[PDB]
Amino acid sequence: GPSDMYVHVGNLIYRNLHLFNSEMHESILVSYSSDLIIYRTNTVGDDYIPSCDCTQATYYCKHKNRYFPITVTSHDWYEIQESEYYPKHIQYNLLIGEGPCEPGDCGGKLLCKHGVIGIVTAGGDNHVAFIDLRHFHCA
Amino acid sequence: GPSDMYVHVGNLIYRNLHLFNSEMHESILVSYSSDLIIYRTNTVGDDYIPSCDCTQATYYCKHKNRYFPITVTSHDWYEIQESEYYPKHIQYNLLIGEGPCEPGDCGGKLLCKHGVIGIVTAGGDNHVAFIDLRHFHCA
Ligand SMILES: *CC(=O)[C@@H](CCSC)NC(=O)[C@@H](C)NC(=O)[C@@H](NC(=O)OCc1ccccc1)C(C)C
Ligand SMILES: *CC(=O)[C@H](CCSC)NC(=O)[C@H](C)NC(=O)[C@H](NC(=O)OCc1ccccc1)C(C)C
Ligand SMILES: [Zn+2]
Ligand SMILES: [Zn+2]
Repeated sequence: GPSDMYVHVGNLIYRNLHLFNSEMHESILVSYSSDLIIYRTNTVGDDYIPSCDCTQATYYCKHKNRYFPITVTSHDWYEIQESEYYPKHIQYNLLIGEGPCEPGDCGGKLLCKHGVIGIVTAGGDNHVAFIDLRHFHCA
Repeated sequence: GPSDMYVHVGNLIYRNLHLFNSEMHESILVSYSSDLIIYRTNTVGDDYIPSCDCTQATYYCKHKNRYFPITVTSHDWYEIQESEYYPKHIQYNLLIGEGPCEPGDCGGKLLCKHGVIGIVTAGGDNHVAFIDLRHFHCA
């Protein structure tokens, strides 16, 4: 679902870490260095995470309730500074292009021609960052 | 190294969660149910985790400072008892075979013919449990 702030492939859920409030489960994986939690759920999704290397993409902006086309660049690591909630740490496997960003936009799906490749994790003045989900998925 | 109590593949290191949870928020992956944690490091490792099948293997026992041949049984889960920390919990993605094990033996590598497939996580009456690192890796 285009407006869904999470990624759902099969029985798996890919979701921002701080967007988690729910129950502890056996299948829960957590990447503190990527603000990502992965777990299994009872329902099934139609999302698909490709094993590609695309950069010509598009993503969902929540506070505008619309999709922006975007060209992104892959970063091995990047200094993600400190906001009120969490400190200035290092986040691995990021995607970055220019685009609008405002609080409450995390989970916004980023897609290429093959499927969902990431979700909004942070942004700044006219630049937005995504978790590269391709790294946390098997071909 | 054969006596190294950790798996070190590429820029990633694999350790027991219940022993290295101090720097947890800086880790790149965590599985609370399987007692696994993964950190990044500058150095590059020689270790190799295969995507295979083997049940006939060998593992490093620190308190005897030598290797034991061992035949392991893949459990999807099993519940360990209570020591002087972490009361009787359940653990998932395990390998278990016959072999000596006393406190301080974890990280002891479990190798097959192809490479490393686990580290010691639990030990009891002539039985030692490993984490199935193959369940946490991509071919
Ligand atoms: C879900 C939520 O509320 C968002 C808010 C998005 S609005 C920006 N979560 C966040 O963690 C926000 C507060 N994070 C940040 O603003 C980053 N800022 C940042 O450096 O990103 C800009 C950037 C541009 C290009 C490459 C990398 C980053 C801070 C945590 C530093
Ligand atoms: C993994 C380690 O080496 C450390 C030593 C810490 S020393 C302060 N871990 C443990 O001691 C670990 C948490 N406890 C156990 O492994 C043992 N668990 C148990 O009773 O089950 C034994 C067993 C289970 C399944 C298969 C085979 C054996 C006890 C609690 C010491
Ligand atoms: Zn693609
Ligand atoms: Zn093998």
